[PDB]
Amino acid sequence: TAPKTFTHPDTGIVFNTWSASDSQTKGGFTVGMALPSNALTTDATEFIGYLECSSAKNGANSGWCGVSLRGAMTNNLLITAWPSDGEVYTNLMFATGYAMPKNYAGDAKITQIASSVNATHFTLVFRCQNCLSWDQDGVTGGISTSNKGAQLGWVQAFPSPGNPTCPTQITLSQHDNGMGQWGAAFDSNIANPSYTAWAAKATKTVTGTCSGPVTTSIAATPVPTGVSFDYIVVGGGAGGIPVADKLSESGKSVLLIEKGFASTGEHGGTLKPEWLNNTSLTRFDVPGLCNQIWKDSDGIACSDTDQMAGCVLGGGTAINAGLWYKPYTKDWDYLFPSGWKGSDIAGATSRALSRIPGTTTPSQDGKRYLQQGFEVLANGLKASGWKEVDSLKDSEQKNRTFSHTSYMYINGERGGPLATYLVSAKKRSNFKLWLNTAVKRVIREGGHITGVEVEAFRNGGYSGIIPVTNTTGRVVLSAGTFGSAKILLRSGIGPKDQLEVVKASADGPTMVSNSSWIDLPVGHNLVDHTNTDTVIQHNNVTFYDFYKAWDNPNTTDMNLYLNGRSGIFAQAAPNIGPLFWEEITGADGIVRQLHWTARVEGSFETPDGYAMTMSQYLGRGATSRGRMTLSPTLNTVVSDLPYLKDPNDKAAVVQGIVNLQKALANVKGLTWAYPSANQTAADFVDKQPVTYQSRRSNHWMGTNKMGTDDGRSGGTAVVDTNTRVYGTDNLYVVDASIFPGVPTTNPTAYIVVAAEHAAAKILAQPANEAVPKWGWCGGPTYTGSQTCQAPYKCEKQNDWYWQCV
Ligand SMILES: Cc1cc2nc3c(=O)[nH]c(=O)nc-3n(C[C@H](O)[C@H](O)[C@H](O)COP(=O)(O)OP(=O)(O)OC[C@H]3O[C@@H](n4cnc5c(N)ncnc54)[C@H](O)[C@@H]3O)c2cc1C
Ligand code: HEM
Ligand SMILES: *[C@@H]1O[C@H](CO)[C@@H](O)[C@H](O)[C@H]1NC(C)=O
Ligand SMILES: *[C@@H]1O[C@H](CO)[C@@H](O)[C@H](O)[C@H]1NC(C)=O
Ligand SMILES: *[C@@H]1O[C@H](CO)[C@@H](O)[C@H](O)[C@H]1NC(C)=O
Ligand SMILES: *[C@@H]1O[C@H](CO)[C@@H](O)[C@H](O)[C@H]1NC(C)=O
Ligand SMILES: *[C@@H]1O[C@H](CO)[C@@H](O)[C@H](O)[C@H]1NC(C)=O
Ligand SMILES: *[C@@H]1O[C@H](CO)[C@@H](O)[C@H](O)[C@H]1NC(C)=O
Ligand SMILES: *[C@@H]1O[C@H](CO)[C@@H](O)[C@H](O)[C@H]1NC(C)=O
Ligand SMILES: *[C@H]1O[C@H](CO)[C@@H](O)[C@H](O)[C@@H]1O
Ligand SMILES: *[C@H]1O[C@H](CO)[C@@H](O)[C@H](O)[C@@H]1O
Ligand SMILES: [Mg+2]
Ligand SMILES: [Mg+2]
Ligand SMILES: [Mg+2]
Ligand SMILES: [Pt+2]
Ligand SMILES: [Pt+2]
Ligand SMILES: [Pt+2]
Ligand SMILES: [Pt+2]
Ligand SMILES: [Pt+2]
Ligand SMILES: [Pt+2]
Ligand SMILES: [Pt+2]
Ligand SMILES: [Pt+2]
Ligand SMILES: [Pt+2]
Ligand SMILES: [Pt+2]
Ligand SMILES: [Pt+2]
Ligand SMILES: [Pt+2]
Repeated sequence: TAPKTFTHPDTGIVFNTWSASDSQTKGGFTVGMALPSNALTTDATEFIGYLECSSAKNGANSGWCGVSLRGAMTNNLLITAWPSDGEVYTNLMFATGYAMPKNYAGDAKITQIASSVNATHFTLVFRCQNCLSWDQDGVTGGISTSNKGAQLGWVQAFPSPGNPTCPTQITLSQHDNGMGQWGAAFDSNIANPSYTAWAAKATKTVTGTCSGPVTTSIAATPVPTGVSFDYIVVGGGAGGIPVADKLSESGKSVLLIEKGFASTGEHGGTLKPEWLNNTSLTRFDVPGLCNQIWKDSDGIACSDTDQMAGCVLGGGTAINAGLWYKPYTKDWDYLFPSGWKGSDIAGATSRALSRIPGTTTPSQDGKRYLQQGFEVLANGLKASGWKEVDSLKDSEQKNRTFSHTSYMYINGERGGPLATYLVSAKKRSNFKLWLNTAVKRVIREGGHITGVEVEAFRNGGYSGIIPVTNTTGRVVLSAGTFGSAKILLRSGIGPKDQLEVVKASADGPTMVSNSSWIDLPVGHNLVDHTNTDTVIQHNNVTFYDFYKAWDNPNTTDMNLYLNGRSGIFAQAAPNIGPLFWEEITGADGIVRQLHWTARVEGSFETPDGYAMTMSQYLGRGATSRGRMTLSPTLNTVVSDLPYLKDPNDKAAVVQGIVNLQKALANVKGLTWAYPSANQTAADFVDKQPVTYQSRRSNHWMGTNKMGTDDGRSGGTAVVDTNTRVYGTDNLYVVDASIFPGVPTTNPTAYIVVAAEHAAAKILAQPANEAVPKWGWCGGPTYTGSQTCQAPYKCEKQNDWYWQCV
């Protein structure tokens, strides 16, 4: 009621002010008025206002202020204020009821003088012309300044307005932070001779912009207090899912964090073509729909990499063709160290094949479809003396061999880890699943990981830090070849220059200190199958589209799938003809594996129908390696290609094609589109560019290589034979990134088998125990526990020695 006098320090203007108490609102609220010289006698039509308002939390630019001029919200002119960008915006509103007020169409105008914004308050000094009398529709109101005083209402809110930069279009909910009104009465200072000079300082103006609605926000859930896990696995995928289940059989608490959203039907996925609406099936569930990922991939695939990777539950297993194979045991013999050889891995290979047996006849009616294309090549090959084997039992015949396509499917829908391992895991109470949640890095005190930092990627997901239960807790990185290498780098584990790139980013202030960095060759030894395409034609080739089966599917086949789980839709797009294999000895005395897959599709210039493309995959035995690195904002890039470096790698690719022509030489009516018949094989291979767009197989591997040679000693291995990161207590990597090289076939089978094997070694490892005072807690050769008994701290003594002190 009684006015406080307040002189503005900046502009020099004297206000009458009225404030609210600390109970009425928090952060505080103050109004002020400045009137003309004659104002205490005759009614003034204008005034100079002052607003000091509050931002409590949401606290940078947020909240809004209001004033009602005869004080009730209704049938009076409202003035509404709020910060955005660091400026202050206002709007003149008029409310009839106690719903959201409209814009005031009338002669009232606000022009600014001075403004302030900071973490506590936002200030405004403005000038209101023609604001003391109003009309809207049929409503007359006003206040007489000679009374002497006025009724004033006020409000304050916690959230900032929607469309906060476009005043005409703003969106509000009811005022949170407080409300009330005064009996405010005037005195000496509200009428000043200096007034008309004060109102010429109204020159200032603010720039609004409309631009439409906003998609940016991502509201998140903060991480539960007093919760921890025995194992935390990062990412659902070929490695992630199977390892999380097998850990969860132990009874220990397991959490699985995944950046993606729900993928298949069973797990709550919604993405479908318009003709799957009336079922629970989803585009990831139908095999014949699997190639649409090359047409519309948005939000399905990772934005932080220059390559194709699924960010969805099941990762690669959700977007791939589903090809499944009993692993060739020689691949383990050649690639892996001891404990991972063919004989050690035999146990876990049967366990994986029991949960996911795979099938050569995905259709549940019992036989195959559009096999005429398959037939041409199949018979043409045994004519040159090749041998049909079943790729699901004697896996040992990879030389001059073909087989029927073999999938991971179960009941004619996409099979694999999502349909088996992740179901039997969800049934358990210890198991928990978090989606739409990105892991930024692991948190660690020295070589011991305490917990992991998460950031909500999409809405459902979580922000903040989850701990592992202490001293025993373990983290497993399953986030894929590029994803896992990235997490390590951001965790201060990797080559120096890459860590510097991280330190120089927006991650840097919060990043681990470099006193604790671990030098490992993360990102080195990048490797991929080397893919090369050839094209043939025959009149026997039956083409099926599959791309417009999205929109306008064949009705006999749609009804055949939906009703019976049969028809062409139960096998992979595109229709995948025979798989065949050849091993080749080079002049360097290495045997390089070839893996051919044939699908009935057109390639570079050869139109679809009559056409079969034959993709050669250069596998195990290839010597060439690349490297992965980080962009300045921490995108993963392939800066060194692993394709056709060694001249003997290229020799084998060329050989393969020659041998294939000789073996298809006697077949009726067989064209060769590529290489065209005027062209030699070597000439063709050489015209193919060696570039990841031309030659990549999407089988990326090896960026944290497993080996017995510690990286910190100038060896090549990031993780040891138990899949644990050198220099660490609790930190493991289970996924394609540990493979020292590519296997014969498509890697998903090899990865799940490998996840089975690792979860057994991990579990077999003795519990971790804190190091006593004076004990050895670290340095470049140290393999033991990295954490001290409390209060004691790990401290560095030499350049080579850390002890608990
Ligand atoms: C286009 C394509 C086609 C393929 N076709 C075949 C095929 O026909 N046959 C075959 O056998 N294999 C195929 N694969 C290859 C095979 O799927 C991959 O090698 C396999 O998926 C590797 O599994 P992974 O667990 O190592 O990584 P992924 O399977 O990619 O799983 C990684 C998971 O971790 C999650 N993640 C990543 N970053 C984070 C983060 N920081 N925080 C939390 N979670 C994160 C990802 O979202 C993803 O879900 C294909 C792959 C692709 C990309
Ligand atoms: C959509 C946003 C808004 C909603 C839902 C809203 C709703 C309300 C409701 C329901 C009441 C009191 C209930 C009652 O009297 O029974 C109220 C009171 C009030 N409102 Fe509004 N309001 C909104 C925006 C504003 C604006 C823009 C102003 C003025 C700047 C404002 C100023 C007031 C004041 C001063 C009071 C207390 C005095 C009174 O009862 O009139 N509100 N608000
Ligand atoms: C923010 O501004 C308000 C008034 O405009 C002032 O009271 C407060 O001290 C300022 N905050 C800081 C941190 O200076
Ligand atoms: C399928 O569902 C989507 C989801 O809203 C809808 O947009 C589409 O029209 C539906 N198609 C039908 C019912 O044929
Ligand atoms: C082409 O198809 C016909 C029947 O459709 C078959 O008799 C013939 O053997 C096929 N050609 C080859 C090369 O298999
Ligand atoms: C693969 O088969 C070819 C042809 O029979 C033969 O020349 C080659 O030595 C074989 N390689 C191996 C490793 O058996
Ligand atoms: C660690 O960082 C500081 C600057 O942040 C730098 O001066 C120091 O040399 C770094 N340590 C090493 C070993 O380079
Ligand atoms: C749809 O597929 C069936 C085979 O199941 C075929 O007989 C029919 O002709 C196809 N329809 C069209 C329009 O091609
Ligand atoms: C587990 O945590 C507490 C507090 O964080 C610590 O004092 C205790 O020593 C830790 N466990 C062991 C075995 O030291
Ligand atoms: C985290 O918080 C969100 C709200 O933004 C919830 O919708 C979600 O269920 C999760 O618990
Ligand atoms: C973290 O805060 C939660 C609030 O949900 C409590 O339940 C818990 O005891 C801890 O203080
Ligand atoms: Mg309130
Ligand atoms: Mg494939
Ligand atoms: Mg770049
Ligand atoms: Pt006076
Ligand atoms: Pt505007
Ligand atoms: Pt929980
Ligand atoms: Pt869609
Ligand atoms: Pt060998
Ligand atoms: Pt469930
Ligand atoms: Pt913590
Ligand atoms: Pt149906
Ligand atoms: Pt080379
Ligand atoms: Pt591609
Ligand atoms: Pt074991
Ligand atoms: Pt070290």
